[PDB]
Amino acid sequence: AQNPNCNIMIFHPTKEEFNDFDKYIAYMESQGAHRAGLAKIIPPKEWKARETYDNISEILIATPLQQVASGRAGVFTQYHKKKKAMTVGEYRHLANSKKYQTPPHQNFEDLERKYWKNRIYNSPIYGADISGSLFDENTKQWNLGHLGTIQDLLEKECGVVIEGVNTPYLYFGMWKTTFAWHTEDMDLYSINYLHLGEPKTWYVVPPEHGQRLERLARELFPGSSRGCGAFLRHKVALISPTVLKENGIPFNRITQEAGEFMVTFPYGYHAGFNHGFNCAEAINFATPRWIDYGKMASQCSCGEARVTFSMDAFVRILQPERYDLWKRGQD
Ligand SMILES: O=C(O)CNC(=O)C(=O)O
Ligand SMILES: [Mg+2]
Ligand code: NI
Ligand SMILES: [Zn+2]
Repeated sequence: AQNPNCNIMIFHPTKEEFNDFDKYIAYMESQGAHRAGLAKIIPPKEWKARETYDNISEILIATPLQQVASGRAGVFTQYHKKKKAMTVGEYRHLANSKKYQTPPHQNFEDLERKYWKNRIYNSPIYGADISGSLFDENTKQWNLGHLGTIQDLLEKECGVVIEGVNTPYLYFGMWKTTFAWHTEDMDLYSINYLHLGEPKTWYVVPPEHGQRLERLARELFPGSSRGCGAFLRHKVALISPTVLKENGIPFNRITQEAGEFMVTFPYGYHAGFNHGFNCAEAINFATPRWIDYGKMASQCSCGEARVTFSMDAFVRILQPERYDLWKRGQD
């Protein structure tokens, strides 16, 4: 069995190997990459996502989210408070202000220490989930706006045509902006490109150990657990690496830098934080190996998690028994 300790693997494809996305994901998996739940892909040196980032300041962040924490330093939830619209130019200025900027630090490790010590005492503002793309239409390789769709994958594997579309999302981040512990909708893969700015640190639990995280989460967030049988779908819970180590939860960590891709694999729980002003683009995708995860994915039916139009059809075709109750949660 390849990669039995489930370590995060880092890949360095040649420009030739960068041509066929599906084939390269399949190569990574042949080397055991999926066992970690997360892989890093450094693009060939010849490749670029676009020519420059000099003209992005007029993109609108219609609903910036202030991320307010409750709990203790290592075990907390976060809620999102909606703020007034601002442009990317305005957001970058705010990220760089004395109130919100990255503190002085020695190295990534010192910054990580400062994150876990101090995150809960601040409420950073995140421009998340903004439909759109920063890839130039002439970038032909690993263009997250030109991938094969999840609906076409299901049609190719299963023979059923379904409604829905699949488009990318932009994330504009600042120091301490946080992504809570989650897997993707319907336990899909995701791919994330860090277009510009400061790094993003990731933590991940191997898929084969996901249930261990869920059991710890039920213990640490006991009211949430009673309210919903899949409350991690709400994407609000944070658990520090110190707490995971104290509870024997297997995980790994890695820092992504500008110009690098990260791929999350089906049922790979992940969480993390941004180091400073940055912009990432991400999208879900599927492969034939996903189908069996999709069929078994937990769902939120308390109604909090409220998800895309396109997820309907996945639940309807792959999880027909769940379908009824789940759409009651959606309506
Ligand atoms: O970048 C972020 O805030 C969150 N991204 C993801 O969880 C992902 O790409 O799967
Ligand atoms: Mg612009
Ligand atoms: Ni994710
Ligand atoms: Zn729920």
